Amino acid sequence: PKTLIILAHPNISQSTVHKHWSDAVRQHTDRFTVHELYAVYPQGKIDVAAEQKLIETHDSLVWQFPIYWFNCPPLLKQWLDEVLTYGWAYGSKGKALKGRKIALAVSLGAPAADYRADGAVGCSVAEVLRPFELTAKYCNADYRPPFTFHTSEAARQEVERSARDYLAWLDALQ
Amino acid sequence: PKTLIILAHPNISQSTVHKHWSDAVRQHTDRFTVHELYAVYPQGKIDVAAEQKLIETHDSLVWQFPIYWFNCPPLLKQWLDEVLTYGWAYGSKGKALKGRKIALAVSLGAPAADYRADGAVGCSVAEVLRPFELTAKYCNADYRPPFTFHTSEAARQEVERSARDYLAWLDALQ
Ligand SMILES: Cc1cc2nc3c(=O)[nH]c(=O)nc-3n(C[C@H](O)[C@H](O)[C@H](O)COP(=O)(O)O)c2cc1C
Ligand SMILES: Cc1cc2nc3c(=O)[nH]c(=O)nc-3n(C[C@H](O)[C@H](O)[C@H](O)COP(=O)(O)O)c2cc1C
Repeated sequence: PKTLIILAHPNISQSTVHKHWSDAVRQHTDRFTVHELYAVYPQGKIDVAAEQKLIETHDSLVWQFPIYWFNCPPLLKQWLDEVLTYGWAYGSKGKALKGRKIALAVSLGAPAADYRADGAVGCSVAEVLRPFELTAKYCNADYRPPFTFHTSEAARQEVERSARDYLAWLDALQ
Repeated sequence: PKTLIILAHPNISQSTVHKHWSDAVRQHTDRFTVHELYAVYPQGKIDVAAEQKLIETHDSLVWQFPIYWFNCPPLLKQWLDEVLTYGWAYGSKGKALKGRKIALAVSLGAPAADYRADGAVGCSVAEVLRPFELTAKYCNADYRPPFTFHTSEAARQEVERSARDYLAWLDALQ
């Protein structure tokens, strides 16, 4: 099957990076499925059954989102809590993610130079994303290296380049 | 002023640890203010102005919540994104948290032995909570060591003891 992209962005219209990323991926619907949580669940009423079946019908799983306060948007956190249930994602009968490739595709609003021991943040991007790595590993998934991008003509071209790199990263994952 | 406790638990009624913690703190309303996000905002419509003013009228700030998927409950993440705005919590005019004591009070559903290099999780609790530490530090707050507890008669007594320790930790923070 194809790769399922769980895209969580509270306002993708005002988005530049994720909007470009989303557009690029929707050009190959036979290879990827862009699932926009905020668009599908504008009231936050996640359909667990629907979400789980979507994952089962796909192969690799990707969580795409902007890094807000060194974390994910709220709807993604809710998605994790309500979709990865005991008996499905983990626990005795829960093997839905066992051996499944899981990776993150994220954007950061600070320079990469900041996420270093000698940088303003003092921590690496990997240390920041640890919660999601632990989540995937807990469910016995095959956690893969994340796709990252740190955020106007030249700038616009760079974002376009990132979108192309994202596609390549996606294919590699497959 | 007193300490403001931002308590984020999606179902505190079915809670045992946080329910006991909350009850213990509400015994001293002249020292602490328990602000239950899910009870105050059952529809997720956070009143930013109200939240910010609440923090300004208090001294130390505490975020109390159960660790769900090595992270916080969704409403707390939303709270962080919507309340810590540019010009208030950070940025040129944003000094609302500057020098303010910020700490977390959390419960974990796995033994402490798991959160070690030689444990099932492979990471420490500190590495897990990093996102919140970075958030507080980014806003120039005085991040303090967190209060942690790893989760029936003897068990019930231990939870009661944890509630007492929480109070002591709270006073120390003050
Ligand atoms: C509430 C709020 C919190 C933010 N926190 C962070 C932060 O912790 N680290 C970071 O990399 N960027 C931070 N940002 C910036 C966004 O990551 C950046 O603007 C985003 O990648 C751009 O979105 P887009 O890619 O959809 O255009 C924050 C922005 C907002 C809006
Ligand atoms: C959706 C879901 C995800 C959970 N994830 C974790 C986990 O990452 N680490 C952990 O310490 N406990 C985990 N737990 C267990 C809770 O932390 C534990 O049951 C909680 O502290 C108990 O709540 P109470 O203290 O209000 O009684 C999870 C529970 C649920 C319900």
